[PDB]
This record gives sequence, C-alpha cells and structure tokens, in this order.
Amino acid sequence: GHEYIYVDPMQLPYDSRWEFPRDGLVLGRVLGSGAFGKVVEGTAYGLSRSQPVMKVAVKMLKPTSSKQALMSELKIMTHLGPHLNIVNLLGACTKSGPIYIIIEYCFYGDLVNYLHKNRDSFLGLTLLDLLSFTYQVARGMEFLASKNCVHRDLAARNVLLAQGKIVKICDFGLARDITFLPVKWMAPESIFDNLYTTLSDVWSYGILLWEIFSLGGTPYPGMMVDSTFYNKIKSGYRMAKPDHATSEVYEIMVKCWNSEPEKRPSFYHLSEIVENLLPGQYKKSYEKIHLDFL
Ligand SMILES: c1cc2c3nc(ccc3c1)-n1cnc3ccc(cc31)OCCCNC1CCN2CC1
Repeated sequence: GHEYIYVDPMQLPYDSRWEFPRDGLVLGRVLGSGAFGKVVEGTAYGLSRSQPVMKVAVKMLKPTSSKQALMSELKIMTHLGPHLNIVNLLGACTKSGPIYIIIEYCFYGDLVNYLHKNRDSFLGLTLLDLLSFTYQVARGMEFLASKNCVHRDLAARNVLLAQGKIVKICDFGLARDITFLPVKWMAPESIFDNLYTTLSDVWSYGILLWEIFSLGGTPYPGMMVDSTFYNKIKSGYRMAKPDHATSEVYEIMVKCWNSEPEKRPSFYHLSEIVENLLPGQYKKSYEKIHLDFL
C-alpha cells in the first residue's frame, strides 16, 4: 500500500495565516515555565477584531535543540484544530527572530493554584466543580487522541481555567504525533521503556484526578524520585485514595493505573463514566457551550 501513507504534521507547511507582526506584541511578566522555555504574559494589538488590545500568553524559548521543538509544538497546535477544553492558538511570530507562539490567556490560571486558593471554600469550590473539571479534561484528551496526539505532560499545572469555569489543556512541546520529564505523572512503560501512547496519558489523567481530589496535592507526597521510587512503582505501588475523593472516582484512578496499558480506560470510555457521576443536565449545557465556542 505505497499509495496510502501517514501524513506527518511535522512535514506539513506552516500556514502564514498564523503570522503576527512582532511589533504588535507587547511582552510582560513570566507567567511560568514548563519542561522547556517560558510562558509570558502579553498584550496583542491587531490580533482580534473584537478585541483590538487583547491579553495573551506567549510561549518562547529562554535565553538558555529546542528551537525546532518549539516549531514542532506550533505545528501540532496548528493542525489540532479548535476545541473548548484545549487552549487556543491565536498566532505566532516565526520570521526574522526567535519563535513566539501566541496563545489564549486564561483568567483563573492553573487548577493547582485555583484548587489551593479555594481550598477552605471546600466545606465557592464545590465537589460538582471538581467533577466538571474531570469531565472536561477527559473530553479534551479525547479530542487530542482523535487527532493522534500524545500530550505527554497532562497535569494540573497544565490544565487552565477560563472564564465560565471552562477548563483548557495547555503546554504541548513534549507532545508527539503517534530533557527533563514529569516522572510522577508518567506511566511505567514510558519511564522504563520509553513508550508513549494515549494510554500513557490515561495514567497521567489518574494522577491528575488525585491532584484534583486532593485539592492541589503533590503526587507521591514526601517521596523523592529515586531508585526506590521506581522499584516500588514497578512492583505495583499506587497512591491511596485522596481525602476528598469518592469511591467511584478513586476507582477511575485505579483503572487508569493498571500496569497493562491496554487494560486502562479510554478517554472516550472515561468520559461516559464521569458523565454518570454528574447531573444529566450537565451534558446538555456542556454541549451548548461546545457548540457556541465553534
Ligand atoms: C505552555 C505552558 C503553560 C502555558 N500557559 C498558558 C498558555 C500556554 C502555555 C504553554 N497560559 C494561558 N493562560 C495562562 C495563565 C497563567 C499561566 C499560564 C497561562 O501561568 C500561571 C501558572 C503557571 N503554571 C503553568 C506555567 C506554564 N503554562 C501552564 C501553567
């Protein structure tokens, strides 16, 4: 079947429709950094018609092999398409200078900080909210898997909250189409055998759920990543139920942490389960928003 081939998004051309004048972008504070580079706050003039002056986030390499990785990140983002639970690419500065990737700025920030600041409220922040976040992330991950994308860095730091409490997944760069790494979120196959699949991301989703239902807790609390950590996880060690987690959600985590990647639940499958855990009215409202967005 030489006539049938795989279209690598890395070999596809860059549509210049995404180019933004570097003189139209004002850069500001460092919002943060992931595995590589940094994300800074910025103001863009002329990117949106509705908003002539719009606040944005900019992914860029730090002053310190990464340039093309950034370009690849741009490429995957360009071809992923739009989704409500996936942060949006607004444009890029790729000509005559360092690569700048312009992305949507989310008001409430990352879930980790949100969950932390609204911890005491958890007695604003409500259990239903947590489940909603869980559902939306599952949907966005389903979208990425549909697009044959393995994020490789699913975590609460990379799940953002936009206005309307709509979650957005961010931080590609470690993403691949079917270096320091986020071990406590990585599956055993990925760490020991360098194998990454959608199922590996499912493991990360479980770690994410523990983060959410621990209200911002650090995975494997107190444990330092070392020889013993790996031996334990290899032997089958798994984290215990988080304090604010139901048996039903912990079960989801347990499934996600099966040693057999093929036995872990799919994001499609994961979506339905969480749906049941929430009011059936939720699905409809979600769909409405998910149609308006487009
Ligand atoms: C990679 C890593 C990121 C990204 N972030 C973005 C946009 C694209 C990103 C790409 N983005 C959007 N609106 C934000 C509001 C706050 C913010 C980042 C925001 O940083 C605050 C918390 C820092 N924690 C992580 C730092 C790196 N992050 C994800 C969050």
